[PDB]
Amino acid sequence: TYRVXTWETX
Repeated sequence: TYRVXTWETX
C-alpha cells in the first residue's frame, strides 16, 4: 500500500 508520507505492508 502507498502511505503518505512509501510503499508499506501489505
